[PDB]
Amino acid sequence: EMEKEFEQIDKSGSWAAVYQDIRHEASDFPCRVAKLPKNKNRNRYRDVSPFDHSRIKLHQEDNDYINASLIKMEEAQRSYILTQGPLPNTCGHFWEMVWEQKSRGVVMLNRVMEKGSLKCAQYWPQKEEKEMIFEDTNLKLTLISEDIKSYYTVRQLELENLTTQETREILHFHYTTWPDFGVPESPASFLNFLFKVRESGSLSPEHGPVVVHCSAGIGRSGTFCLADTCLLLMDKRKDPSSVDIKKVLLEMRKFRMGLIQTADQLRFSYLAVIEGAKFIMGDS
Ligand SMILES: [Mg+2]
Repeated sequence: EMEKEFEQIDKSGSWAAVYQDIRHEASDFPCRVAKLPKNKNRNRYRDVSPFDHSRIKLHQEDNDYINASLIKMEEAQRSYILTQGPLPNTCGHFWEMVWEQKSRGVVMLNRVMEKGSLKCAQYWPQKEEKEMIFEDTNLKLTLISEDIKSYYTVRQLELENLTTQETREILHFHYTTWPDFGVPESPASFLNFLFKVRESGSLSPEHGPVVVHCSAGIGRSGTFCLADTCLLLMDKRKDPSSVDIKKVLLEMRKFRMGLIQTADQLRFSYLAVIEGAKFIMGDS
């Protein structure tokens, strides 16, 4: 059982030790496309790269590279794209990926400025009347509406493929209160955020995989996917205490390196899942 395991690690203060076992056992696959010199400026961080086997490919012919990985959770029937926060020069690639992969939601878990540095380009419009045009990928993006809440903001966006003149509606879920340092004191607002994403239909299989990102696409982004998949497996399985968070994390790390960047984040993910188990083991 998982609450038990949490108690044992916390009383022992051995989160750092558990976290290292995961690092040592984590997969390593080649990242050759990402390290090509032609792609050095498509990567925000030199030590965070997509494996070649799970990388998302753009349908461009000159350069198909974007720092983005497809995570396929086959038992849970969930797929996610994890990516870095766009760079000033990759905003057009980012929306091209969203278009090509038929995604319906974008989950953003960082602020554009954190700790006094820029963690992400401003890649969506801020006013209805000032749309954005990505000339390189021939896409137009318009803010349709914006619902600001205390812990998160939901935006409706219209993405128009200027070449074909087709349009789709994208939902942008922006969690705005992740603290600059550490992790949230309680998982309550995180879980409420996660269930709003679920309720929107963005995680469902009639759509392309949801795009999740922070700054590197591995820390907070990993916490989000890990919690969603764990909670889904608890629904599906005959034995809900047969779900091992550590096993699930290692399976996801076959698809992108480094998911969950700190022992604090690991602790927090346990907390989110354990608390979330209450509201899906039958609390209407
Ligand atoms: Mg206005």
